Amino acid sequence: ERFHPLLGRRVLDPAPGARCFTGTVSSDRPAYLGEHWVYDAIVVLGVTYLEMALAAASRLLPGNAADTLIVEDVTVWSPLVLRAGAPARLRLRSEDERFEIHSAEPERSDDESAWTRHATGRIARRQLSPDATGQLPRLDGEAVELDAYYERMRIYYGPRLRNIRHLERRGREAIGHVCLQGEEAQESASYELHPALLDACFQCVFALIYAHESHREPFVPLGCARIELRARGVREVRVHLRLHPPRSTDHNQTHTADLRLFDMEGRLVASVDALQLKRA
Ligand SMILES: [Mg+2]
Repeated sequence: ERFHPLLGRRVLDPAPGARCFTGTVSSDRPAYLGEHWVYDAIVVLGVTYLEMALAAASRLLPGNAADTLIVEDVTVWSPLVLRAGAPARLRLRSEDERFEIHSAEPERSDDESAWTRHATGRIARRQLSPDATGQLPRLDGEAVELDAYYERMRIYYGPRLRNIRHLERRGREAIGHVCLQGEEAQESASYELHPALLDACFQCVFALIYAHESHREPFVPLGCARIELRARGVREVRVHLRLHPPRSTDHNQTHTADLRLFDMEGRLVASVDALQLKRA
């Protein structure tokens, strides 16, 4: 059995054909779980659930080390609110490649009713495609002022989650350069795709949006059509993103974006199709 900071370990499931993982987390461990806030409450980032699903795809589905890991048709349901230092049990159950993720207070977790649903979707695994993928395009865009973005966003994100080092935009497209630091970079090979690194890619989308719209009632990921992970344990990527055309030119309740992550050398690391954003 392969250790994972969020999934935990396999445990018996009550359903005959289901496979289950449970682990304990807290705002202190993984530490990035204590560094995203909404209205003075510690709120677990939705990228947490995407990493758990990829980690389950790796461990539930046999294959080659270089296989592509896939999560599809993902919906994020309730937020997970942590109280500082108080442990939460996290659970991923899967049957016939469908998964669901729940959390519970550890002392109450014997009752299925104590478990709150956070994410659902499908997992899969495919051999690495030999097809040419494409490269990071030369956008020759306008630099986005990241110091202004970070000052705006400091109410939601602490120091471990300020990992965008450069961002340039042209229309609704942008290229970001994101890099883990400190402990997160140290631990990046424990993850399929470190949540702090994928959050940084998503914040590149936010930074594009917040160059035009208000950052109050901020956009929150609600799901995505597909994520494909082609290399595991990465620490630094350049990300190409594209926002779909918005309903409004002034202020939107929703946005949709596609993203491609490339390693520093230029190979495609991950794809995200139709990330759905909605204002909280
Ligand atoms: Mg989130």
